[PDB]
Amino acid sequence: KIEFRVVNNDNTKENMMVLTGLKNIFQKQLPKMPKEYIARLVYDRSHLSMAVIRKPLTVVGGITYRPFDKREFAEIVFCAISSTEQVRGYGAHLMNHLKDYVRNTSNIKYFLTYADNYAIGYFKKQGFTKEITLDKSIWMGYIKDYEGGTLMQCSMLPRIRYLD
Repeated sequence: KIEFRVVNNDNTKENMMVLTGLKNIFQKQLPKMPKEYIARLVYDRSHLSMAVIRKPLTVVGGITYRPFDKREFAEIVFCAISSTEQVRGYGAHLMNHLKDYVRNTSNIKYFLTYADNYAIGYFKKQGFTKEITLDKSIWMGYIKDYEGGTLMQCSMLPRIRYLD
């Protein structure tokens, strides 16, 4: 009943529908952030989004991230589970699925995020740490921190699946 789907703005209606439902969750959960800024990032084609979907197409949460495949890391820009979908497990399963996805479809081995105060606890639970060990030369300039959050890092294992 619950699907974890990766989408991005490739000009298709179904993808836009998911991106929009996700954007609305982020906008509601991060009200102090400029809503148009959130929209721009989610709809940016370079940004991918893993959405938690309940059939038919009900977005219950998700993560919008910016992968830098060549540098082996991705910035987790937005993360949230709908406040009306407080069923235990969604947040953890969403992160678990994203880790499995990037490890099997890319050369991404690290996650970096400027966590908002209220997300720090969740991220720690997902194995992220405030102790940044990824050299600044790798990510500096590639990720921004306009909200003054807390940089956190997750270091994952090397790529699994590879065909093309």
